[PDB]
Amino acid sequence: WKILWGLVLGAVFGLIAGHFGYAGAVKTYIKPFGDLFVRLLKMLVMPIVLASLVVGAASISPARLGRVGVKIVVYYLATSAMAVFFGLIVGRLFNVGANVPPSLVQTLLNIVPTNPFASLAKGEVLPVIFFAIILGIAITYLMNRNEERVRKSAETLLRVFDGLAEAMYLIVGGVMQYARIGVFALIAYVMAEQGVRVVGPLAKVVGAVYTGLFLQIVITYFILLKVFGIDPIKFIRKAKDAMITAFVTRSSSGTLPVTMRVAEEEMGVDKGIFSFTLPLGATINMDGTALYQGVTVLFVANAIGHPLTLGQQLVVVLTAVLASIGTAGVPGAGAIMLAMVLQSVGLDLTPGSPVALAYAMILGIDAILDMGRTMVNVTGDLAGTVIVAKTEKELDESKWIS
Amino acid sequence: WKILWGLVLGAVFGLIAGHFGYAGAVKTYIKPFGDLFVRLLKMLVMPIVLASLVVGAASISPARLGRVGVKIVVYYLATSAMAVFFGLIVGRLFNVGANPPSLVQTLLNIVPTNPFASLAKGEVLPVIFFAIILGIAITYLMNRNEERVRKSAETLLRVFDGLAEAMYLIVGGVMQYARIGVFALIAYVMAEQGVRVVGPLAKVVGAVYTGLFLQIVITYFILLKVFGIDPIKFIRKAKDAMITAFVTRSSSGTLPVTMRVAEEEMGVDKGIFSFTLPLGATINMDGTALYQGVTVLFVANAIGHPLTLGQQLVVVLTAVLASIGTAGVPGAGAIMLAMVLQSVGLDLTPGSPVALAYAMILGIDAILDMGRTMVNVTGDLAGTVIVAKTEKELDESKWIS
Amino acid sequence: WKILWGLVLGAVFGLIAGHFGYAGAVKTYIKPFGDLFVRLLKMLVMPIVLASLVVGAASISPARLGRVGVKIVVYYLATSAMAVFFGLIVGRLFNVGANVPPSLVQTLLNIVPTNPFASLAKGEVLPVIFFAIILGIAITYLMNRNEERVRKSAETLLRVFDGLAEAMYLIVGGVMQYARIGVFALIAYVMAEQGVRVVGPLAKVVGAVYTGLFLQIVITYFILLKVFGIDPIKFIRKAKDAMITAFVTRSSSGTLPVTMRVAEEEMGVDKGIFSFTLPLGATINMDGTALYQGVTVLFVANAIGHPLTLGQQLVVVLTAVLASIGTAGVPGAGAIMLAMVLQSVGLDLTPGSPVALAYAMILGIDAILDMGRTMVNVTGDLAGTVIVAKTEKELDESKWIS
Ligand SMILES: N[C@@H](CC(=O)O)C(=O)O
Ligand SMILES: N[C@@H](CC(=O)O)C(=O)O
Ligand SMILES: N[C@@H](CC(=O)O)C(=O)O
Repeated sequence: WKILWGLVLGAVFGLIAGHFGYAGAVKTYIKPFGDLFVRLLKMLVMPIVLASLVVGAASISPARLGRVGVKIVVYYLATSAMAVFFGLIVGRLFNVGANVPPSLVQTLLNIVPTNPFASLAKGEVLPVIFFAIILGIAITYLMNRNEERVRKSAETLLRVFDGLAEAMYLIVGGVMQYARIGVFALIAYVMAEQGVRVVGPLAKVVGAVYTGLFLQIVITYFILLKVFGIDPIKFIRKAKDAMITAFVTRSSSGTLPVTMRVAEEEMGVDKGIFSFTLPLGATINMDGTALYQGVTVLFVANAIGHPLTLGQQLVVVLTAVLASIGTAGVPGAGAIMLAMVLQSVGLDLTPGSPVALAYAMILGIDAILDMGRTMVNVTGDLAGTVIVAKTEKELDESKWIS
Repeated sequence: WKILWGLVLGAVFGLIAGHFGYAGAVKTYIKPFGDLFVRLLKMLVMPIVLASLVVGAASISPARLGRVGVKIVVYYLATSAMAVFFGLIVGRLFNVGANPPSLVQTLLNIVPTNPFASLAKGEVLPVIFFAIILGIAITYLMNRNEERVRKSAETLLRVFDGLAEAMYLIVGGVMQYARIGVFALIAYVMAEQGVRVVGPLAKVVGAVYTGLFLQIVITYFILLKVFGIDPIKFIRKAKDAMITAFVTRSSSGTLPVTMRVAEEEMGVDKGIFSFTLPLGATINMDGTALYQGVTVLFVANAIGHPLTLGQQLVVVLTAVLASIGTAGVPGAGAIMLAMVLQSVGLDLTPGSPVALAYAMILGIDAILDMGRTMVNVTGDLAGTVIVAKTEKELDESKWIS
Repeated sequence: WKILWGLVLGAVFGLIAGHFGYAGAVKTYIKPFGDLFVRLLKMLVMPIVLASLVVGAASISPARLGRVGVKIVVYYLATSAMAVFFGLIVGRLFNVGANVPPSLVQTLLNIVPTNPFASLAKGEVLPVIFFAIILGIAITYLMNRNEERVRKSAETLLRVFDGLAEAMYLIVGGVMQYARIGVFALIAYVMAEQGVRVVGPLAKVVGAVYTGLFLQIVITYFILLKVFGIDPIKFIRKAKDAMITAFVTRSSSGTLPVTMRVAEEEMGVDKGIFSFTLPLGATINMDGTALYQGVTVLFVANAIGHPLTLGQQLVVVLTAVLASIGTAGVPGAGAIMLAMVLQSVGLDLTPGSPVALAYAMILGIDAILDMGRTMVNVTGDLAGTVIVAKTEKELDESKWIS
């Protein structure tokens, strides 16, 4: 566990530097090695998505793809709704807040791109997913054609994407060799920057939020995994490279390459499931963001002395799940969509309003909460993949046996 | 003809909704299914162009490509010039109007500065130039004496060949949804502009649509019979692209289905239809030229300054010249119509009522965009069969009952 | 030498037209045939880079790639530093000037792209180089795998890039058939436009700068080439297509396709060296830009009567080499980065001081100096490739024997 050692050592180094006022030295000396690690992984996000979906979709019939697609969507929505429920529980238990819209139809239509090459250039995950899935379905239909020229043309096209997919998986393994320094550098800069703001009432928010994410892993991804027969301890131990990487990169879409490599080289999941459930889940399944939004909504409301009612806590659950899909896999994306959650309950943010000062207080520790959010936003993607794969008999039983 | 049934049923539904003031309900309930249909076809425009040109150009020698290229350009210019002539005839008969980019730089823009940027920016002409020479280079490498170069070129062509067949397969799947997309698209357009066609604007719509109907049956029915191609079979076979262009209102948008129809219903070799269709989708728009001819007289007659006989000839050259300028996007004919009006001297100013007549046309621009795109792709199909017949690339079995 | 004949004939035609005031006719009649030539070559820059690096890197083991990479960087920095030294010598000898910042760490991090498809769309050479090199390294590792499916998938992926590379090399040969008209048109317009501004003190700058570039070729690329055994006369004669093309296109990145074709079809250099040293050198190795900056810094200083001291001439050398990497392979890129060189020595540019007046005077003949700059910015890339190839035994001895 050398990678995990860097996270603990870097946090101590960041706290020591932050307490001694050495944040400036770390920002211009250590961080540049953390930024290189983020850029290396963010580079492989697009090639590993276009290649994996085409090979993954072409390896299974469209009938099984529909069953797998519907199955994971129910899990994604149920876990996201459960995550918001946990957020209200931990927020009320800790009593946070003591002192002191995009079109839904247009968002669905945006799944279908107007230019597949522009979506790759613009770094859009969902439009690429739609184009690559139907490309894989079209490829596997051409391989069943009676003509020999069409069959060989489709095989050559798939081999290019198959060779591209294996190339990216190989590069990720090389990149993670540098992760022992990238993880150490990333956590050191974040700890040094925000090692002081967590002093008073903001500390209760961090404690309440992090308690919810910890409970979410061991009550939602430990009970459901045991129901379907997957060992929870093995799942957490195997998926520690993506959990640590998401805990430093703070971008679920950013830590997509390593999540794909871990899900297939450590869990034995077929390419027809993990290649589809991971990128789609990286854009629509973020339980940590939903749980964080639940706590902060109560924190903002309790700061201005207008706590949510029992009925008001139910409408905010639906919006939090709805806003969860809206958030992208980029750092600091949960605070932007948190405004829509606050406006849903009626707490509009006005330039000098009290609800616009509690919002600024959250943004002070937004990065320290972004770390916990991304840690579980990819764990749910992995946990759902094993659950769906177990029901589809695509799990490799040898990989889960000591 | 289930697809054609949706167009007629949707028009009735749109007229009923528009007359009862239910345009708001259609815009937020029905249009979203039409927008999905447009996005599905617009997605396949770029992959179906890059893959088809490479395979199409590599399947024939460059000598035949030059003969085919020159042959269709003469047809494209002759039909466009004829289309403007029809527009003046129908405009004068109906008595409508009762109540600049560098040319050299445009030609230089055909050669891209970055092939990947052209694909990302959705440019058809720069992609055409790069893909044609890529296909020519590929077919030259396959004739090399070295074995490694020959296999490398074959693998590169098979990737584009597999990509081309994949897009053609996806189009067939998309057109299964066209029974709902066409119905939704025509319903929203009819509901939105079912009231503005009431008075003098109705005469413009009648005069313009008469010209496009006459253009199909006098230009694409006489020339097709001269070269031996049956006109009735051509119209019946190319009804999927005609209907799709009549709802999408974007010739570049309805390029995928036009390619699939031209090869799975007409038996045209990939070396002709893959080249003549995208190039024609950017430079051959007879409906736009015919529409511009009628509206120029309508604008002039509205302000009481009719064009003279000499003034009607200079406006013909500009209309053909402005026809190439228009892109395959909705509402692109009105933007370039300003250049046609300024050519004859009718500059648009906020003070003069010249801009007032221009604004009146924009009110029914979408209802005229539907007829324009309907023939802008028919001419691309009609020219392809004419060129293919002269090149003996037409499949005679596909044109025999 | 028909191509070289057009350059001489076009210069005479441009001078005659410029002297008679016929620059307007040439700009709207002749230049458009030169612009077509530039667009044709600029189109092939990206496909010839992505395809060549992948095939070049996969053809050799990563151990040899590191040795070649380090070897050429030392040559690139040594020649660039030598070029600035020559600029001060010719500038002081001619006595020019008689009358009258981007982050370094961020620039290095920008080598690793965040989206490989966006880098291709945005026309970035260095980010594409990094992605294509590791893609080639990953491909050659997959071909050594024990599995048969992975081996065939990697071979198919390489054959696509191999077929793409040979296609671009074939297109360049076709484009250079038109170069007899493109070179004539390009040089005619430039000569006609700036055939009058070279009259007085600006003529001394052109003479001093062009003397330095001529001396650089015959003292730096003629002594070092003879040391390693490569004939200097054969190198210049063979690499005359790229030298002339760079002398009209005025963009080293623009004249990358022909430089690649000349380096492999006339010098017998393996694809693992020239495909890597040329595009990297087209962005970081510009000796002509460095030599031009050295002369103009003294010219600007001497114009305002504040000549550089002996110590001040050494700090300006380091910045000129540092600013040399900053310049891109586009026309007029040396004047933009020349401001940083002037500010390094203390000569900040202000509208009031005549420092900007001397800078504006240089911009008047910037294009006539851009021609000489690009002529040697690609010669150094070619000269370094043969030197590195000779040490790696990848040079074809048959191509260098009459
Ligand atoms: N940065 C988080 C989203 C958030 O800000 O909540 C992620 O990528 O998962
Ligand atoms: N939208 C039309 C052009 C026009 O507006 O006339 C087309 O794509 O063909
Ligand atoms: N245009 C030159 C750079 C410069 O302006 O000095 C080149 O591409 O090499």
